[PDB]
Amino acid sequence: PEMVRGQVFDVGPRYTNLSYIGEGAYGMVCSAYDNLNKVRVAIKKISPFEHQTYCQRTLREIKILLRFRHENIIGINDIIRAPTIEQMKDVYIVQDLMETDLYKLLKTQHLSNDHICYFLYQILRGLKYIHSANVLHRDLKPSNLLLNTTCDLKICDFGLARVADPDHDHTGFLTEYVATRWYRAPEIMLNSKGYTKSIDIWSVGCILAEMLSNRPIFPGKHYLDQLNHILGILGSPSQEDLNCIINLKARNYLLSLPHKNKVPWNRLFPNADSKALDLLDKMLTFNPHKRIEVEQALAHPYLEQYYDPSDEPIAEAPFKFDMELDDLPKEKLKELIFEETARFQPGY
Ligand SMILES: C[C@H]1CC[C@@H](F)C(=O)[C@@H](O)[C@@H](O)C/C=C/c2cc(O)cc(O)c2C(=O)O1
Repeated sequence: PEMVRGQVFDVGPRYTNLSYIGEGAYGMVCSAYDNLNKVRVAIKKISPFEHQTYCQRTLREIKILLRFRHENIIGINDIIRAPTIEQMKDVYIVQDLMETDLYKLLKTQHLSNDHICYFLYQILRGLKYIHSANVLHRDLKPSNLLLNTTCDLKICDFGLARVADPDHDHTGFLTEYVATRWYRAPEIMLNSKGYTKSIDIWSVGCILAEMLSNRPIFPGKHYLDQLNHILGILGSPSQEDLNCIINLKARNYLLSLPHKNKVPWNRLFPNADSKALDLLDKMLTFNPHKRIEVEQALAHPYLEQYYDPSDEPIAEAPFKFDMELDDLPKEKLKELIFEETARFQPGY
């Protein structure tokens, strides 16, 4: 097998001339030349089989992406693994080769307002499809947004996704970890399991703010610090919004804080389009029930140059229940991953 940085990366003979380009959750990402389709591609190595949770994250993403088909979601072109379960140690997922990700791009490039508008439109267009399938991405952040050389945007990594479950979303204070910290909605720390669509809208609002300034808007230094940063800009929640938090530990924490004023968006972003800041405000709304939904966001005046509901498709076959995976031992999960990837074997 071909090797990359002292690691097996066993994708040949179809895929050759490998280059390291980054990291996934359970292995490295490489570019490679596809000798059949005569184009370079991206390949993610996955090694999940020693751990139940890794197999869960792997199976969930494969099931989602094999059903999804959307221009702003990067799909699965091929899956490489051994012909038998005994011989299968790793799995490789082949996908379109993009130019960069938005995290890298924001490190060194200032975005024009036209780019911010186009990027945000494409994020929301893909999110509309995801949510229409009754699915939550639950880890939207710049490093999971890929861009090609003409600034087409695709959403990547569905390993943390779940089927939406708004009727079972309530939980206690300081118990939930959903998403990457800086993009985590305030209710995660207060009373939410992250089972409703508004969790994704908060993350998109954080990404919009980061596109406006090239810095994260809520850069918590650790778990507990995150809510300090959110409240420092949004200010103290209203009485109405506090009354929506029935959990006493969460509500009394907020009541124990000194008054904090709202920081006006146009003082934080003096160069920004005023329509962009209006939409930002609606996405970064404290109360998740008052927070703008994805189809409302697409119809906001900031996006008027792009908005076209007939060209913003929804899913043909939504997922009805979460795939029943927990307590399933890793052996049954390996068997399910094997079966789910069988369609790509030479043969079939
Ligand atoms: C194989 C998929 C994985 C998608 C992604 F969600 C991750 O795994 C994250 O860790 C990313 O931050 C890694 C970056 C990947 C990447 C970078 C490019 O410059 C061009 C590309 O085509 C890809 C790509 O396809 O990545």
